[PDB]
Amino acid sequence: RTYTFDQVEKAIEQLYPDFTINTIEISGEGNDCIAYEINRDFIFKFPKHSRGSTNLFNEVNILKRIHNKLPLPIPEVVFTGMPSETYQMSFAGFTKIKGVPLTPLLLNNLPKQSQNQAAKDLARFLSELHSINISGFKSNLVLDFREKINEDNKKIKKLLSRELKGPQMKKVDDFYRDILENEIYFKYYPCLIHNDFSSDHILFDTEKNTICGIIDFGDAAISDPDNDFISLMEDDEEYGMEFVSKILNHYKHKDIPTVLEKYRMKEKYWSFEKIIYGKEYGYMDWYEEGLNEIR
Repeated sequence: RTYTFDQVEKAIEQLYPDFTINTIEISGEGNDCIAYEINRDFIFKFPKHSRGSTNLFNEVNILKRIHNKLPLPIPEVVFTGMPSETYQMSFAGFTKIKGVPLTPLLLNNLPKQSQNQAAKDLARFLSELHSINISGFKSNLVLDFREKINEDNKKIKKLLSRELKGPQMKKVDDFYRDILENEIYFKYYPCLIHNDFSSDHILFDTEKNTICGIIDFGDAAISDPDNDFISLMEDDEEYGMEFVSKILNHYKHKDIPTVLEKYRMKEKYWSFEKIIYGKEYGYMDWYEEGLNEIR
């Protein structure tokens, strides 16, 4: 809705004048981009704001670098936009991967053997992704988790200055101090990770009952490989502990209690993310719910 169909076709036509568009529909809308399915062959993503453009730029760079390196299909970059005064990447066009998200509901209705195969495939995908040589990547890809925590810490202090009573704010102070005193969160061997690895981005072929793709690499970065497991593990929104445990074991993870400890911290931490990105991403539905559960 940030764009009309006419605007979308016009933008594409400027850079690809010999590309005939026969059909165009809206396939999805996230926080960052609107997705258009073109000719039932391509997914074109258009940024809704500067930040979404940065995300799209990153996805293009990452997908090109890991093309043909992974055991599951991933999108291939076919079309790229240009810088505008607004954005660094006005659009990008990827090959469409057919399939539906492996929702927790879909997963749990599968025969047990198909669930086991899904766990094995996800584990193999992650093992291979996390083993990709990262020497050629630029430094800005490496996440500085401690700096991210330090920065969030200030923003939470200001935002909640007049929202939290004394004892409430003290427990917030305790939480951040405890996190920053615990090296388990920062002392890890970084690798390339998906960084948004969850059911909505795992595509499934209900005819063969197997995973047929991984999509949406806009958050990909060099970071803690355990993050790709904790993003799967929420018992409400995502897969269960039992299913993720199958993945961890097929992956041959040697320190599952560390993963769980990171999981528990991240789950507490999500409330603060909603405060900070409720007021930064101007989304007011986020701010309140985070603030509520801090209370």
